[PDB]
Amino acid sequence: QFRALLFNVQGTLTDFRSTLIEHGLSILGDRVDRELWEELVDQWRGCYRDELDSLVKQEKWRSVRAVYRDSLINLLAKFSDSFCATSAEVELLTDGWERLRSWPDVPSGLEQLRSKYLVAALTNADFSAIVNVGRSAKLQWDAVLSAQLFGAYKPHRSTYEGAATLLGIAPSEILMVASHAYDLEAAREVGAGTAYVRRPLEYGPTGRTEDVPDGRFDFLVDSISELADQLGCPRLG
Amino acid sequence: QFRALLFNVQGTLTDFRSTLIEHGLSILGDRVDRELWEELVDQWRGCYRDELDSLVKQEKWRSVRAVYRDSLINLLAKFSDSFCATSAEVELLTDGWERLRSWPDVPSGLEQLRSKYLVAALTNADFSAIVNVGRSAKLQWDAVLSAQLFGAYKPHRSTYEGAATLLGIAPSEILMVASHAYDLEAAREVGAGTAYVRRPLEYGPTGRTEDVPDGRFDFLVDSISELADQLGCPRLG
Repeated sequence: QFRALLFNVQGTLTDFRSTLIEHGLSILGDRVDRELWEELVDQWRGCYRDELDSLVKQEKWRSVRAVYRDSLINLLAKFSDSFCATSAEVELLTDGWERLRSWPDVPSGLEQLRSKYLVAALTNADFSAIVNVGRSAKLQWDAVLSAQLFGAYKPHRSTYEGAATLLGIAPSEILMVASHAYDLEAAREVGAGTAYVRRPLEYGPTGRTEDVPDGRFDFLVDSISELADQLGCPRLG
Repeated sequence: QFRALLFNVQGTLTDFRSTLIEHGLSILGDRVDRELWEELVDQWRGCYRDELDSLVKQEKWRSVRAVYRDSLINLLAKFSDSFCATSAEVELLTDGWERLRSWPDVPSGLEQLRSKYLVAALTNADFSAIVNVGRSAKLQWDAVLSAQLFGAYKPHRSTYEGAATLLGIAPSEILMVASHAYDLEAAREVGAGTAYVRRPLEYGPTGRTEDVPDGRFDFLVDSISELADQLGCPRLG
């Protein structure tokens, strides 16, 4: 049925929240309490989503590192009574989004899939960021694709179409994998299969995750290894 | 000194001549003698180089699969008194360029390099072809880049520049690796370091390879593992 799996990376494969919480506390030290920094990180992810939503509607693209940097500067101003950061620290903090750690199932899940399928990233992050995340999150791909290559963010149909034509594969032979329904719904409109990965801690222990019923998408799993099993991939030794 | 190594793939890392000789003999069987098919393969590689040279001068890009297909059709006509192929076999034969095998040093050499450096392909082959070659040649990369992404073939400066800006790395911190001097000279003009890999069998046992003296490029090696040693990469177990 499928020749390749195409992955949403941030959140789907990476625990960005834990990464940015620990990264920020490492840089800022005793000047901020953990509970306060956690709140900023949650608003930071929200600002990122709000900006990409706005740029998608305007059919525009800009550097996602810049999106993260600009939203951090705005949030630092909002939190300025509580703590401060230097310009140098703004850059170091923004780097956290290029140091994401993976969920524990992900490296072995990707390896298991590759016995039968090509695996590729299709991320909204800049190309340089996802290459760096491959090292921090221990991701090995057949190909790395970024919104930067297409001048458009997911869910714009040109991202999925361009991924298909670059890979030389029909959309019906691509399985889109994500912990976000918006991405799967958009891939399905281009012709791709859909696999939803539940990430109940993506927004934290007291966080808010989507509710996806069985049957909405082609697969509904709790880990990448489970998806590999359901696709008939033999287990690793 | 360097953050990433950027690789010429066909020839530099892959024995395309042996691949296409055995691939063609597998498809065509007893209808062609090995010595005759070898001659076609050598002319086929030459036709590919002649066409890319022509397209570079015209500042044009087209599918490299189409370049290989069109040149094969021309050569089949030239050799038509000796043997024939069907349209279906033209496609199967053209597929050989996406099934290239690596030189024996290459998979472990790339793995050794990755302890210290990002490694990426920068190939003139289409994106889909180099993804397929990663499986046949056992190549694992941090990123895959193709002339198709830039609408221009190497040696056009926009390929090296675009690779640098996509990776987020200064050209002076990129080491270009190739068994072809034209590619290294062009990368050097953009600011990259240069590593020449001798491949004395690239054009066959009685084949013609360049003569490169010590000092022309930053490194001059006989294998990727040797390059890794010279870059201070610890050996594999």
